[PDB]
Amino acid sequence: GRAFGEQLLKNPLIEFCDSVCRGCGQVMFQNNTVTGLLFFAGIFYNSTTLGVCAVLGTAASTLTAQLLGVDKPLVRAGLFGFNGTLAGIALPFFFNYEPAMLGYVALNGAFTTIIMASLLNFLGKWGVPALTAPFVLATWLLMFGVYKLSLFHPGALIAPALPSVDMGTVTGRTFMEGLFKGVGEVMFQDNIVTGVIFVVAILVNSRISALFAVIGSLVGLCTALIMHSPETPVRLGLYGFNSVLCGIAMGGIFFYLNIRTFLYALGCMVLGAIATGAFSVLLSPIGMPALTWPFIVVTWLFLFAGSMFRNIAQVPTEKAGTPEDNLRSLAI
Amino acid sequence: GRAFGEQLLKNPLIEFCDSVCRGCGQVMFQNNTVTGLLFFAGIFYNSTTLGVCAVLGTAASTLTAQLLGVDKPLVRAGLFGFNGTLAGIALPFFFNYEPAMLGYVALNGAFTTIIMASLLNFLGKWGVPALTAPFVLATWLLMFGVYKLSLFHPGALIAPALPSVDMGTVTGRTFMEGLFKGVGEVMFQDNIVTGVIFVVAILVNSRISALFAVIGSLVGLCTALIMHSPETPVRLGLYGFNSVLCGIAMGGIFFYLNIRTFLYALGCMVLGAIATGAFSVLLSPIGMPALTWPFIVVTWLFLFAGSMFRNIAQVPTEKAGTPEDNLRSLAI
Amino acid sequence: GRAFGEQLLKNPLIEFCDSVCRGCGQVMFQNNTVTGLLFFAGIFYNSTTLGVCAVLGTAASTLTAQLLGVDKPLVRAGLFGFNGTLAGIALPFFFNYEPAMLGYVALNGAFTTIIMASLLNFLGKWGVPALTAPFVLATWLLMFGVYKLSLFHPGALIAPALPSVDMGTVTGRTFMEGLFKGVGEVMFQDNIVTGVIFVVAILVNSRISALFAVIGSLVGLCTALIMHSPETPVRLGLYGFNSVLCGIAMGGIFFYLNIRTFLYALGCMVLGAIATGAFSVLLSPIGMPALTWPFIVVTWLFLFAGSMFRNIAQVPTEKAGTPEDNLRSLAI
Ligand SMILES: [Au+]
Ligand SMILES: [Au+]
Ligand SMILES: [Au+]
Ligand SMILES: [Au+]
Ligand SMILES: [Au+]
Ligand SMILES: [Au+]
Ligand SMILES: [Au+]
Ligand SMILES: [Au+]
Ligand SMILES: [Au+]
Ligand SMILES: [Au+]
Ligand SMILES: [Au+]
Ligand SMILES: [Au+]
Ligand SMILES: [Au+]
Ligand SMILES: [Au+]
Ligand SMILES: [Au+]
Ligand SMILES: [Au+]
Ligand SMILES: [Au+]
Ligand SMILES: [Au+]
Ligand SMILES: [Au+]
Ligand SMILES: [Au+]
Ligand SMILES: [Au+]
Ligand SMILES: [Au+]
Ligand SMILES: [Au+]
Ligand SMILES: [Au+]
Ligand SMILES: [Au+]
Ligand SMILES: [Au+]
Ligand SMILES: [Au+]
Repeated sequence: GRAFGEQLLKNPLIEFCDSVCRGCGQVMFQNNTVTGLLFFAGIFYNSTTLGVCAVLGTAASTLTAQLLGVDKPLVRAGLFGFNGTLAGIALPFFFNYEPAMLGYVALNGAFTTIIMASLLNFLGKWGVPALTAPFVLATWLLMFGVYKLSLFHPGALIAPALPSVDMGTVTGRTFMEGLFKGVGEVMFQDNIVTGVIFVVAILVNSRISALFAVIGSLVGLCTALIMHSPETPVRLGLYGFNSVLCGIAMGGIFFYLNIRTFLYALGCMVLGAIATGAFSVLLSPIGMPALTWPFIVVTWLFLFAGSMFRNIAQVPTEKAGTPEDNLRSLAI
Repeated sequence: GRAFGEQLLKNPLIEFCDSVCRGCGQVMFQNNTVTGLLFFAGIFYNSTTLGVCAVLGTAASTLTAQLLGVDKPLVRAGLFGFNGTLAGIALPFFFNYEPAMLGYVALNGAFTTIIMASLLNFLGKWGVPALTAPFVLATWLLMFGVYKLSLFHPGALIAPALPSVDMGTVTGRTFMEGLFKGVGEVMFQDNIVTGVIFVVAILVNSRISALFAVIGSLVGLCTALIMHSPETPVRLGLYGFNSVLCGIAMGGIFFYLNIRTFLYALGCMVLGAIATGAFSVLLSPIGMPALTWPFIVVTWLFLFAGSMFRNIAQVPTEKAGTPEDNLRSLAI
Repeated sequence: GRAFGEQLLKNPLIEFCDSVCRGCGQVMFQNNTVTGLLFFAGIFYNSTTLGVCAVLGTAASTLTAQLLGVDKPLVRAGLFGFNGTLAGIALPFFFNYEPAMLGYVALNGAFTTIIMASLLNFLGKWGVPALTAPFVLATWLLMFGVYKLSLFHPGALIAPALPSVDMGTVTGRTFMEGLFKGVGEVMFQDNIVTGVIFVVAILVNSRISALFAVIGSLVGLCTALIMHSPETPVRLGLYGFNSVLCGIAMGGIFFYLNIRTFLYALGCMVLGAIATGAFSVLLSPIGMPALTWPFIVVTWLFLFAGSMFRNIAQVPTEKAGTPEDNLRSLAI
């Protein structure tokens, strides 16, 4: 809603950085520069090394899109940044440092941009978004081969084992830590304050999305408890973060918020937590993380199914903004 | 072909139950109330607990479709029941009882309805049916995570191991038991009589489909023997049931029955048995069943390939009825 | 460019054999009879048994296409041969001999033709080629089940293990052997001379494709070295062969060759080598080879992404010939 003359003040660098910050915001579907800026602040609050590498990943993917000539509106909306943000954080989260790390992060970010284009072309025929599939698929391709290609060394989170069947103790701590690390863990941030920062950041762009961030973390948490997860992963928000994404996407962004789409959102948040155990098990023989594949698979299923259900009012993806903006234009 | 005035006697409950029974019939592509009714009778004959849970699964998926507002013809044809029937049986077949079982069955049935809608939207662009993919994908998502989410405990069929290379003895028993449990095992019914009941049930709607049920079970059985499976899985019909589905689908339902489409059907039944060993191995490191993924993958490949082969006359999916009805309308 | 009267000399057998040889040529995207003939000569040079089985596989897939009535131009272009060529070689490469081998090769070749049709129907909606996906998917389905179906016995290359983290010594030999076996290994030919023969064969149809065959082998090799692969797989060309295919496909066939599409090709060749470690690890718990899945997945991603990138000029697939013919018709 800004004065059109402000366009005279633009230059490639500042346009690039605005694209980078919107890119970061889009990790949680928030097309907002200030939201991306506060996401970065939250990460930097936890780890300077992770923040630099988030920025580098978002920059590499955004630049690659511009180099290949993606349509300017797609780039300006940060749709070619968010997968690069995650691609940048995931690598130093899971693998030990080597000098090559920064080069591999740039590569991983560049690759997300290819796959983002692939999936917009593939999925666009049904009006379905790519979500974080570009980040997951690129990262898996760059991570899985580490046992055969030793440049990097995996961290202690990466331990191949056949799955098998202690339980810990649920406390108030499980809930307060689970809630906010569930949000933080969307960006691999094992930090309660970063998690609060993340909610505040979404709140700047959209209050409804901030609430669904909170709801999803909670529904993921207690679904995992009802399903008898040990407490440790729950407290750590490992069953919240896919459900956070599920909540934000289904909660008024890709569907017009009402009672019915709310209940539909809830089914998707519950199944996202259950799919988290499923995919963790699937990849355990090779020791690899499922990342946000749970959110992606379950949310894709609910998105594809939308147009078949008369009682569930989808938002056309090309139009889809904040939940509030969505309801404002429906009522016009 | 019923008197149009019979519509005055309808009420939501009886329409629902007719949808449930057609739903059960569609497990084997039979849109017939009496066929579904006799499928239920066959299951109840084997296990009252499995029959109640088949009914509950079909009911949960059907109701969920109606709640979300699926187009009435899709629901009335039982297309939103059959995956719910399987989702209901599979869970108590593979996992030990807990009070939560019935809730998890309802959830699994509700989820099949989402995925059914997803796949009708996705695959419909090529006129290709969803088959039992909704049941397999939902069930895998609810089953795989059991090692991490302990509410349920897996039965002794579920045992993670890396695959490796005794053989038993083929007898007349291998054949008579293999044949009818091959049919029974389409619905997880380790019972010869249930298997005979199932054939009779299909016979009510379509004789050609009843024959292809029998052929597929046999082709799966002897393919497995030619390929040197140990006898035990063969006798148990574990190499028949994907081939039963392959036979029924390819045998005059999705292709007009003639000599060429017959031979095409046979190739699909053989490869369905071979794909059964393939997918059993693929999932063995996590101890999980492939269910009807073998049938689904191989039958999808033959369905997608149909429109490229001039010598193989596909039935448009929107039209596709019994093999007999298919040939009757081709000749008009 | 041949005299139209030469058509009077045609008969089904000679048309079939021309289709078989073009089929073999298409293993490396070369629609050329002489190229296929010299590919066969290269294989026969290494192993008579592998050459007969390449021929039998190409013949089985081609005949099956003709039996099912594939559009004559598709068959005449060898598009229904190349996956059959690979399907024929892969089985005796990985599994020990049994009398049944030839029957299983014919079956595997017939199956590639189904999947080729499937994928032309599926992918054709985006103008994207099937590549060697028919060969990989058919072969996996026929190979994975070997632990459960003992007709064949796997060779010592097939050894299920959970992955885990010696290095050898890089020499001039690593490079000269790596380069040419990288080309040879596109067809499972552990032979330096066969590899040289293969380059010469491509050179007959297209010099640019021959260069990209060489470049891809090299980029795969040194990517693997930069990524700290042990030397043994590198010397053996196991990190070249997916990158060879990547290079040939991206190097002027599916994209008009220029500086930008060259750099795009390079990104695809690098990621093909990295995806080779990834997929080798993914299948290691079941002991199975990834074959050309690395090339297929990475090249599909770059192909699908092409139409989104204004700076990257795709060749419409229906038109796509040699790099030289591609530039000749662009300039008209
Ligand atoms: Au910025
Ligand atoms: Au800035
Ligand atoms: Au900025
Ligand atoms: Au900013
Ligand atoms: Au958005
Ligand atoms: Au960094
Ligand atoms: Au870093
Ligand atoms: Au709870
Ligand atoms: Au709760
Ligand atoms: Au009923
Ligand atoms: Au009833
Ligand atoms: Au009824
Ligand atoms: Au009934
Ligand atoms: Au039907
Ligand atoms: Au029950
Ligand atoms: Au039950
Ligand atoms: Au037999
Ligand atoms: Au037989
Ligand atoms: Au020939
Ligand atoms: Au010839
Ligand atoms: Au010839
Ligand atoms: Au020839
Ligand atoms: Au071609
Ligand atoms: Au041979
Ligand atoms: Au052979
Ligand atoms: Au190098
Ligand atoms: Au190099």
